[PDB]
Amino acid sequence: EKRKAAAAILSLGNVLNYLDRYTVAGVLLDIQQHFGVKDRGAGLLQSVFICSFMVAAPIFGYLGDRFNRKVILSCGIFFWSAVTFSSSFIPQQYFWLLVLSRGLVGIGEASYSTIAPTIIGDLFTKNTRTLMLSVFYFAIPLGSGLGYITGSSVKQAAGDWHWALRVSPVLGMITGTLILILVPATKSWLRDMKALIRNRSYVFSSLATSAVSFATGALGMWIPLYLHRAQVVQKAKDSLIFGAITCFTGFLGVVTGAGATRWCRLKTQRADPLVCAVGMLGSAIFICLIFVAAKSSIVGAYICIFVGETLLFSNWAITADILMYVVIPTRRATAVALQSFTSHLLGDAGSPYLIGFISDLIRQSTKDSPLWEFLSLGYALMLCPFVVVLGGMFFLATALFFVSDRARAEQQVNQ
Ligand SMILES: CCCCCCCCCCc1ccc(-c2noc(CCCN)n2)cc1
Repeated sequence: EKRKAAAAILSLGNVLNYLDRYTVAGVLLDIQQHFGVKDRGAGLLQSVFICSFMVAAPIFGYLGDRFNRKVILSCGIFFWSAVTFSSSFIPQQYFWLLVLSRGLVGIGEASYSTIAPTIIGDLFTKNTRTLMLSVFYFAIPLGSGLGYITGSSVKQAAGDWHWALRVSPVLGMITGTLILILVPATKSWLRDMKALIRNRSYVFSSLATSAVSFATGALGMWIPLYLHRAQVVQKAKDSLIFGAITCFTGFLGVVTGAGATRWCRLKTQRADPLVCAVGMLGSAIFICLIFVAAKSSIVGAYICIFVGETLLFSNWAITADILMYVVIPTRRATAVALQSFTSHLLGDAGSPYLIGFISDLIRQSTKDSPLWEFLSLGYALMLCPFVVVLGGMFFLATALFFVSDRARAEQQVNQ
């Protein structure tokens, strides 16, 4: 009877996790205008966070099997809450300290988002554990959008950008306490790596997920600032609209992907990768349309964001099924760990920084002006459709081997 509460508390903790992760982004314009840093600064913020997360994920996965998971989970929560709160008081002179703060929050968030799912899965039974793991990943995008919403609302209400970073730890501490109280104290991989690299459909799926992570990171970091620059040159609320859009489109896209796969599985055996490919094509088209619409009317830009976003997440969420079907269950843990690590390394661990770099390089080659700021950010973000198209081609390559590797996987698991 206690398990039904601990799952809810871990889900709320995850909501708060993503809330902080993206409230550092919903307030980006004020951070720049205060610290005086260029686009590469914000790129550095988000890329340092992700590069810390993707390196601290396998470590805290190792320390999860050896020592007890509850105390390390709560230590992680308290750590990233306290570090966010303590970085909310950084002077206008020090920016590297705010970046180091984002790095330490990355470590503290890796601990949680890596160790919590194991406890969720162990607290329940098969059907109910699947239900609860579904609630957890439903709580993911909710917090992902609440990030922008809370950041913008709090910044506007208090008139300062520090408050967006102040208001979350007061819930972080409460959740850490509740997890120390409620959650019960529940009790050679190189060969696997060589075999998985020998695999083909899994490798193409890994590169496709890496492309999706690239596009997701770059967009989710720079879209509010891009839209604000558009509104400025088109002579606050924009991040709020985008937060509502994403908080809806997460669920909407996972449901659309589920419907498409359940509809197409009967027509072709290589359905799921073709579903991901057509979703990638549509998302690339609508993302390319975002920027050409932003120059005229922002409502069309929002429509394009919503459509491209629901076509973007639909394909990535069902990649975990390809991974489970192709990998024999004896190496699934290492397969998913390697896939997450690679999708970060190639994806959103260098994507916000890369877009900041391109924006800076295009701006410095022309006269600085809000018009040119907006055009430079647009041209730099236009690199996202290219990576989305590459992910689509890699999903096609995945389809060209899905049946064969699934057959071999069934053969190996049957014996
Ligand atoms: C534009 C920047 C926005 C930033 C969004 C960042 C996170 C997006 C979340 C998308 C998502 C949703 C669900 C799942 C999932 N995993 O397992 C299951 C259970 C399977 C039951 N059929 N659902 C995974 C990923």
